[PDB]
Amino acid sequence: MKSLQALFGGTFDPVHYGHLKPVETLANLIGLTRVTIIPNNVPPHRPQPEANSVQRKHMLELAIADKPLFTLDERELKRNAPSYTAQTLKEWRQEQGPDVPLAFIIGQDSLLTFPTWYEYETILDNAHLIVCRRPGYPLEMAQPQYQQWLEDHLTHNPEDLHLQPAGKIYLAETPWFNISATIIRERLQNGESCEDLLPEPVLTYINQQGLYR
Amino acid sequence: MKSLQALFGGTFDPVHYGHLKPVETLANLIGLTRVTIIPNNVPPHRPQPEANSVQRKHMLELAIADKPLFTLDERELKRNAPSYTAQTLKEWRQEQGPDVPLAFIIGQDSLLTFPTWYEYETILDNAHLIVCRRPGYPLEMAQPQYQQWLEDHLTHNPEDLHLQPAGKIYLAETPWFNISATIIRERLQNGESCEDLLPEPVLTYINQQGLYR
Amino acid sequence: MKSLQALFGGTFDPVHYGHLKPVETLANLIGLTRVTIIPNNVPPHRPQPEANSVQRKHMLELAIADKPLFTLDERELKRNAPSYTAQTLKEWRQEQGPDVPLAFIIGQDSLLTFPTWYEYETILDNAHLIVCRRPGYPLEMAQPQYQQWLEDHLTHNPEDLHLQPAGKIYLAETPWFNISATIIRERLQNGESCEDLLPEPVLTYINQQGLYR
Ligand SMILES: NC(=O)c1ccc[n+]([C@@H]2O[C@H](COP(=O)([O-])OP(=O)(O)OC[C@H]3O[C@@H](n4cnc5c(N)ncnc54)[C@H](O)[C@@H]3O)[C@@H](O)[C@H]2O)c1
Ligand SMILES: NC(=O)c1ccc[n+]([C@@H]2O[C@H](COP(=O)([O-])OP(=O)(O)OC[C@H]3O[C@@H](n4cnc5c(N)ncnc54)[C@H](O)[C@@H]3O)[C@@H](O)[C@H]2O)c1
Ligand SMILES: NC(=O)c1ccc[n+]([C@@H]2O[C@H](COP(=O)([O-])OP(=O)(O)OC[C@H]3O[C@@H](n4cnc5c(N)ncnc54)[C@H](O)[C@@H]3O)[C@@H](O)[C@H]2O)c1
Repeated sequence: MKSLQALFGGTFDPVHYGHLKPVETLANLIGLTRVTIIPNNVPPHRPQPEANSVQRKHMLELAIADKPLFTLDERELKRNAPSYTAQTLKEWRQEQGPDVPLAFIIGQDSLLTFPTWYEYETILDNAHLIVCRRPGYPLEMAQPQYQQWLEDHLTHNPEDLHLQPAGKIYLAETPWFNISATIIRERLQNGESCEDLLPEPVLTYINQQGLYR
Repeated sequence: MKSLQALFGGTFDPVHYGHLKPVETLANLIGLTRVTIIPNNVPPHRPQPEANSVQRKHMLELAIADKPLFTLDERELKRNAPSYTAQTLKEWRQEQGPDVPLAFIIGQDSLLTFPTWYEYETILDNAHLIVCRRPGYPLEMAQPQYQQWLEDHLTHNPEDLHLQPAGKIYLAETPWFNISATIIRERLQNGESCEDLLPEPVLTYINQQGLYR
Repeated sequence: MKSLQALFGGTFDPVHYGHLKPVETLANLIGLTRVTIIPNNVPPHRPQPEANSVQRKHMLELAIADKPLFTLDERELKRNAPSYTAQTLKEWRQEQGPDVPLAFIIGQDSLLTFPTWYEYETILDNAHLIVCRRPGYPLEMAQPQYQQWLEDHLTHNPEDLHLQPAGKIYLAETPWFNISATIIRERLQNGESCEDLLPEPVLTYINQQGLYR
């Protein structure tokens, strides 16, 4: 078993503390020396992002400039066809080999929607799922069958993440943040301060570019 | 519910690691993007501080120059008259509004003396109380009537701090530090090293100013 | 009880993230303002290091240059006679006084071998033992008698480390890392990347010196 690697996907419109901080602590809780962020272009499961692809990428770079834990993989931004996490993870698995523990990080709100993802069942064959807590979201799946799926792959010992290359779901004890890209976009539109919600470099870039206005 | 905001009050004569480190970790444990420190100007529950308001402010700015989590609120500092936490928190609630979760952070030794504070019962109407562990101090209130008050407001699920505006007392699992401003002043008096107890820039300022000797 | 101090010993051939990250997080979990790394030369319990004394020391200074938590103690590299942790801790105890809690940090793999150390029984008379988790290792001593010794000194309350000068063994809940110096040396020799396994500065020095590869 090689060193546990982690990937974190998202649209990040814009990237903010609710995306970053839970993950940074995750690295100290379970042991990650590197987290690859995988931004996407126009995900099917959601409306068009306000900031375009180039701007969202730049904001991510600005945000991790002084945080070596993070790096970017632009495969989904450059992909000509739409991307699917099941596909990106299949690829990562082939590239890294069968002995590299691999984990895909999501927030509690995305775990609730996981069973609706493209070929979701294949994801656990290629990687682990590490879920970060989000305040106020239900902890159990909406439907009984998907709750069973969850319990079927659930582990309470994060050590398991380092001992197998994939297959486990772990609900990490990460910090809570009542922060969303939506609230930030609206605060900016309303002329309310976002100073304590996302990196200064990102905020500054947002204002320089006139984004979300 | 907006983002949980935290306040950290004290005299800081001088600010040292026992003040800062528990709060820095607290931010990563429960989710704080900003902690506003509120230094007072000669409080009623203790004698005059040796360093004056200008010096303690300076030492705090030196201690947090590198720590973006922190910012200062000099409302009690620049005020010559006596200040009371209950009044400060009442003002904070009025200013921030009813939907902002607000927490006032204190150490275990301060929790034990909490029932003697000016109109202490109004504090939980305006904010939550986050208590940082301190080695050696009792965990239970001296008098049963106050242990009951503690028990009636306690929560073991820090997520509560993010879902209600105020009212809970949470005993956080923060790092322990056998450090106090008194030990620091006394060691300086005996010409014993205080390296490892507070920031070097703070110690430098102290010697430059001739403070505590 | 004065402030709890910690010592971290090892060969570090080379120092990597598996050595540092568990310890850095340890400082935030239990409360440590400083950890003194004690590198050794050619200890008898293991073969001769590939990298030499000055090289391993230089790699340590490079790795901690920007991590103020750490400092180096060169006594075991400068000592003429062979070094023994029991002796180094006896000296520390003598130098620090009887009221400083002292802790020596090791990984689970070393704890398993602890009963074979030179005068191992005297170590707990002089300091506490703090153990960092390591994935895949047995949690219990191989022989019942040493497991007895383990259980007899074991505490599940880390506050104990700050209230007594020595005597307890605490198994800290630190991050896991599938990293070893042996795998690094192999990889470098086979020309494979070691980018996410140890500090960039240390990798650079390794290349400059022609080490391992
Ligand atoms: N292949 C598919 O069918 C499919 C369907 C849906 C989503 N996805 C993937 O899931 C990933 C996340 O998509 P998204 O739309 O949620 O991205 P997003 O940009 O909204 O959020 C990024 C991540 O941060 C988490 N997060 C956001 N705010 C948080 C907060 N305040 N606290 C804690 N965590 C928080 C989200 O749950 C998500 O995992 C992407 O990689 C996306 O491609 C794939
Ligand atoms: N309004 C009132 O009647 C009243 C009465 C007492 C205190 N207070 C307020 O309570 C706050 C704390 O005052 P103080 O005199 O104790 O301030 P202080 O400067 O001594 O300490 C600041 C904070 O650090 C905590 N702390 C100190 N050393 C610590 C350590 N080693 N580990 C963990 N925590 C540690 C203290 O308990 C306190 O909450 C101030 O805002 C003060 O005004 C108000
Ligand atoms: N005095 C004696 O008789 C005696 C006998 C054996 C060892 N020792 C001492 O024990 C200390 C450790 O020696 P070593 O040979 O194991 O040093 P090392 O350089 O191999 O490792 C340094 C420390 O890091 C820990 N570690 C390494 N990889 C880790 C990982 N991936 N995750 C978590 N922890 C990890 C090790 O267990 C050890 O405590 C040294 O101070 C050595 O002198 C003393």
